Amino acid sequence: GAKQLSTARKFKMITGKDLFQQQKAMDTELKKEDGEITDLMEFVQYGLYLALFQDNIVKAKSDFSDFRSSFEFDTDGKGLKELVELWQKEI
Amino acid sequence: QLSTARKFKMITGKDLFQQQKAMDTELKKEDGEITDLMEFVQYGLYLALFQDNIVKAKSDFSDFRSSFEFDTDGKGLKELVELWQKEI
Amino acid sequence: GAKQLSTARKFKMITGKDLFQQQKAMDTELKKEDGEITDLMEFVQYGLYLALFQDNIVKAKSDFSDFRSSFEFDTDGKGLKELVELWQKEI
Repeated sequence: GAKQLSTARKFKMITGKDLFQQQKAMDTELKKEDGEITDLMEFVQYGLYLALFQDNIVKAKSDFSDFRSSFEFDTDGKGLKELVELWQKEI
Repeated sequence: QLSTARKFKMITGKDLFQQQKAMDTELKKEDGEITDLMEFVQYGLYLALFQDNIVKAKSDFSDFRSSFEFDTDGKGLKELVELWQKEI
Repeated sequence: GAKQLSTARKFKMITGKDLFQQQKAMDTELKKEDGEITDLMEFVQYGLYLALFQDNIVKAKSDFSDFRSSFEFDTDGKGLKELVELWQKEI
């Protein structure tokens, strides 16, 4: 009954990009020339973290956008592996 | 703050994650340029983890790129790579 | 500086059993006979959960104690896999 937003939906709301397209991206960023996997990985890492753990999307958007200029972030000690595997319980 | 892999790109102008895929595909090799690759990572990673002044890191790394001489306070690649991996 | 009890220490204070010897137990119980792998896995699961998340040893001890008579427990959605990984990040 928990009628709610999916964690993919929040990710898009927050970051403006589709979560399901991202791992495909991270893959094709890894086979590359002058790729930027670093920025893609941290993008997905922080967006996901926010989609999973920040209930306030309004703030989460603003906070993400900050990181887009500063490139600084924190995810409570949660890496991608860990965050992604959390998100996968919904799939 | 800035992730250590951000610092690595800032210091070395190359993407840390790419650079180990590079190391694998040089291990199989023809004229394995694996030594330059290993030490490029080893030193950049070391600076990225332990030198908080980027202005100095860049130029220390830069010097290394012309001289191939470097130091990482006895810390080999493997140690450094393992430290970095904690944040992953 | 973070002068604290390790989670393996907490695990012993809580369950009376040595965390390290426990996964060796889980291997060898797995091969079996009348292998009591289920109770072993839940012992570690809940024990590790309490070690990583309950600060109050007195209350963890007794929460676990009740688990030993009822086998009822909760680790907040966290399976063993997930719980052991968390702990492995402190080795």
